Amino acid sequence: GDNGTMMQYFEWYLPNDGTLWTKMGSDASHLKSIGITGVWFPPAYKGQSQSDVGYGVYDMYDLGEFNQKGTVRTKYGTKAQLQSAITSLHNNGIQAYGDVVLNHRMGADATETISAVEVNPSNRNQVTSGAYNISAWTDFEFPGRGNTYSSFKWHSYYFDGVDWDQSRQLSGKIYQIQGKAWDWEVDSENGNYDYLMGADIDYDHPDVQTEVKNWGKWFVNTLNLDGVRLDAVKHIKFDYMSSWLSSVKSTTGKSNLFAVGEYWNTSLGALENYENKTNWSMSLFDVPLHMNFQAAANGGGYYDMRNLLNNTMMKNHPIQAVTFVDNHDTEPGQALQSWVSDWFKPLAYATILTRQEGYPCVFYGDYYGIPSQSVSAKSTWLDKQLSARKSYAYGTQHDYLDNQDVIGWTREGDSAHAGSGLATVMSDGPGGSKTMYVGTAHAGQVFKDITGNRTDTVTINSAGNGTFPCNGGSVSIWVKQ
Ligand SMILES: OC[C@H]1O[C@H](OC[C@H]2O[C@H](O[C@H]3[C@H](O)[C@@H](O)[C@@H](O)O[C@@H]3CO)[C@H](O)[C@@H](O)[C@@H]2O)[C@H](O)[C@@H](O)[C@@H]1O
Ligand SMILES: OC[C@H]1O[C@H](O[C@H]2[C@H](O)[C@@H](O)[C@@H](O)O[C@@H]2CO)[C@H](O)[C@@H](O)[C@@H]1O
Ligand SMILES: OC[C@H]1O[C@H](O)[C@H](O)[C@@H](O)[C@@H]1O
Ligand SMILES: OC[C@H]1O[C@H](O)[C@H](O)[C@@H](O)[C@@H]1O
Ligand SMILES: [Ca+2]
Ligand SMILES: [Ca+2]
Ligand SMILES: [Ca+2]
Ligand code: NA
Repeated sequence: GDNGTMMQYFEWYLPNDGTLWTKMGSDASHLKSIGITGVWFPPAYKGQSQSDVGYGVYDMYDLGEFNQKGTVRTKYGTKAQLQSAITSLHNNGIQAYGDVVLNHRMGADATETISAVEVNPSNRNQVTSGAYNISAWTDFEFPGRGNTYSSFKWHSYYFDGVDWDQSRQLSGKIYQIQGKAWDWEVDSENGNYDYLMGADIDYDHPDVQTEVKNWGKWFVNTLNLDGVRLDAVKHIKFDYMSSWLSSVKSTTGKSNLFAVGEYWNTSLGALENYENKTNWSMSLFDVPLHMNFQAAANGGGYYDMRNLLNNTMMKNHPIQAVTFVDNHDTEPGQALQSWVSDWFKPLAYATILTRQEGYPCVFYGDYYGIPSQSVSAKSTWLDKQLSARKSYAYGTQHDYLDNQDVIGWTREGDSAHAGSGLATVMSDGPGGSKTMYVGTAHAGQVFKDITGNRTDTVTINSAGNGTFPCNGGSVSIWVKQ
């Protein structure tokens, strides 16, 4: 067993040129050489416009195959182009995880007149008006697809709520459809966080429950997926999501189907809750670790690096942790902007890539850069960290998370991977050394900094210890020369 490494193969500000699937296909053998074992690709189905990033879901049966919303292709390309890309990933032994967006729909084909009440955006449980008629965007007819793959049409009675009355056109409102209840169990911020945006799917209605589990089967079968990435799980009835996932595993026979959910909450408690209510059947993005990386990045050297891993899925539930530094939602100008500055980013990526805890995820925005926000590509130095992970980050780990500035850990090596073993050392502050145990096995061997940040070498004494230096505000990853 080789280490596993995910890559989010998109960012928010990609150009709308229908080329991402093409590119992903080409990149397959390159991704294999740098140690990517799995690729998370963005919502592949038709959004409300050609340029939609994917979260403005229109038709989940249109993988850029049908002419709807004025385009055949999605922002990313055609069903044909996606299938070639997935084949190419598979030919290079890389897993394909599809982004699955179940919370809502938008770009309804027409309005329906329906009775609804206003609820309080701070407390969706509290009603704030009498019933009355609104013009709600709840009619999904799918005219360019007709009945190919599914004749299921969405109407008002399949949604719990909307944020727009077309007849009166008012901001700041959340409408609950008459005789509907916000689903449960959901995140309890705003009393009930079932409603986020668009037309909120009612996961109480059992026609919806069995249609969405069919969609699941069709999606995973049609693209031959190894896994799913689940958008907005905090806003979706936990029991249904737990059964949605075991239904798809069962109906497809992919019973080892990988699943990671976006539960966006800075509190480990909330995440633990979601895991408990879903039988630990899926992993979660380590959002608390991301927040810690940001705090250290903005600490100007004064963050207490001993606390870097506190209150994280990485430390506390490593088998269900998907670790990340930044994503499409945290990048500059997006909704959860919490960017990790350039100087700290290598310390963060060294943390998720050289430690035994977590399934780490490399951001496309980091690897290839974000031109629209003047972010350099980090590919040159990331390649060296990914080399460390692929070929050296193996065997017993020893942790030295024991100073405000300088911290480190070692990996002894396993016999399965030749020459394997490393010592990672990093400082949020001035440069220094740590004496750490890499194993008596390595005695007399000479270590180099695979990052290139330092040109000196460390000789391992016969007790199996080295004294490993790093630069100020940098990281060095030491391996057998
Ligand atoms: O119209 C609704 C909303 O849309 C965007 O929000 C995007 C993100 O919403 C969720 O995250 C919320 C957190 O769960 C709350 O803790 C708090 O921090 O607020 C954010 C949203 O502002 C969701 O879980 C993420 O996947 C979404 O991308 C807009 O930016 C909001 O201003 C709108 O209210
Ligand atoms: O008729 C124009 C356009 O109106 C809507 O766009 C809304 C959106 O739905 C609301 O959720 C909110 O953000 O205000 C926007 C203001 O323009 C419709 O949803 C859309 O289908 C329609 O074409
Ligand atoms: O954390 C487990 C993951 O590790 C690796 O990428 C495997 O290839 C994948 O199947 C597994 O789901
Ligand atoms: O906190 C609000 C919640 O209280 C209870 O748990 C109800 O069962 C649920 O339907 C409601 O929204
Ligand atoms: Ca409901
Ligand atoms: Ca919802
Ligand atoms: Ca410090
Ligand atoms: Na709902």
